[PDB]
Amino acid sequence: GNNFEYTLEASKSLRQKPGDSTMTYLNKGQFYPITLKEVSSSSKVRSVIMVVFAEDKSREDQLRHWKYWHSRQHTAKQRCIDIADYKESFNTISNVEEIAYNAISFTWDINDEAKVFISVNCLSTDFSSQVKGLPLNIQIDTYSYNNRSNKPVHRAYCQIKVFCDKGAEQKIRDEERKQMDITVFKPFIDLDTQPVLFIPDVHFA
Repeated sequence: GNNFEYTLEASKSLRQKPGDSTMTYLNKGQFYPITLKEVSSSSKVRSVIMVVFAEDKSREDQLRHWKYWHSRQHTAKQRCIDIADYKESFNTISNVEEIAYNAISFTWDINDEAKVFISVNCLSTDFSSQVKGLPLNIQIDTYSYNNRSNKPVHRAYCQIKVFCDKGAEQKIRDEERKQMDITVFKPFIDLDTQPVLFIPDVHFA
């Protein structure tokens, strides 16, 4: 069927007032457990895990920003999103492909629960010198095997804020002084909007 659910297992901020949106806090470069599942009342598929700008701009602008981040990295080989090599994960997915520095593709069977371990390696402030920074999401697009449509058949996202040096846990401790285990991905039905993939190129330098 088309009944998918994804989770991210990390610390989630608390809602101060009605209308406040909820953020999931991550440490930079640290692997978090993500689950993907097809829970229908009744077969292989392909999912793409992305880190994308939440703000939703022109493509030129999103490219501009990835370029700033990539230039500030200490290694040209440093990616925006990574996936771990756990046999736990190996046993549930296959055909892993790093299609871009901010995207990772893989296939899985819907009769299983796919288990991956994912890290995000960019701070929200890495896109400008000296501010609140840029909102980030983890997005997941899921395609059928056939892909006759060529579009996702299902899409969802999770708002995140990324920290350095175990700063994630410190921030929720802070929000407790002033005063659950799992974040579920928010689905959406715009299947046309393709997200920008950052593929660093070194031609013509």
